[PDB]
Amino acid sequence: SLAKRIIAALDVKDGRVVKGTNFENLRDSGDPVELGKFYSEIGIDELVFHDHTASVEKRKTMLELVEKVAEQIDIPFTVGGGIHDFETASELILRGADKVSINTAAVENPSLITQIAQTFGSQAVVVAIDAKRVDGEFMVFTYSGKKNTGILLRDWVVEVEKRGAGEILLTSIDRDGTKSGYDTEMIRFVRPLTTLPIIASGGAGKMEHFLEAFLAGADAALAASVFHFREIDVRELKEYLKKHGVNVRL
Repeated sequence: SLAKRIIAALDVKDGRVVKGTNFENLRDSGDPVELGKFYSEIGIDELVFHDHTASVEKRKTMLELVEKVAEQIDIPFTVGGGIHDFETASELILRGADKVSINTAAVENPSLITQIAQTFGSQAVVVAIDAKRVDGEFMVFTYSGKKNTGILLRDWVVEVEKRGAGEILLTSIDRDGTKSGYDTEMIRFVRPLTTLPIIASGGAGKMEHFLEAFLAGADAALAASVFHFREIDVRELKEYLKKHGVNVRL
């Protein structure tokens, strides 16, 4: 079967992991570089950094983060959060990020997808799509889930691939922040609309949820606090998935 990836997402602010971790073994349990290096060592396939830093120091903070990370880890990583134009994306890729995540900026300027892909290849462009049900239809939301765009998920997925995106990071606002499981209905809805890899995001709670997400058609599964507060062990997760027929790297 098709190759699947386990992705750890690290929400960061001022070079600090937001709300820390339970990892006692680390010298600093809130250091995103050490946490990221540890995750790569215990079998995480890729990292996603999402920065929430204040606008004045954001650019410097994200560039310093990226440089420190690229130095310490040998697995691919994505950086995102408030990337609004090409020069911001370019700086981050050149400083060490393999991929950039764009969302609000992509919705408001779809050609930003094409602009980044044109210089760094489609594989450097992750379009994050935050979606939820509104009157029985999947709608795209921008500004950290605050704005209903009125654009159907069906339409945006197709457009995103057309513009030259390499991957879709699909977050279900309906499941994000809960531990009730991935939005497998949403993943199944998106799967036949695109040839791109789909990263399942939002709702991870136990190892079985990852199996369900991969059966739904996801090419990767992303989670944060379940890994950070050690509710799921990464090595146990991969062993479990491999046992039940998922093609994960051990």
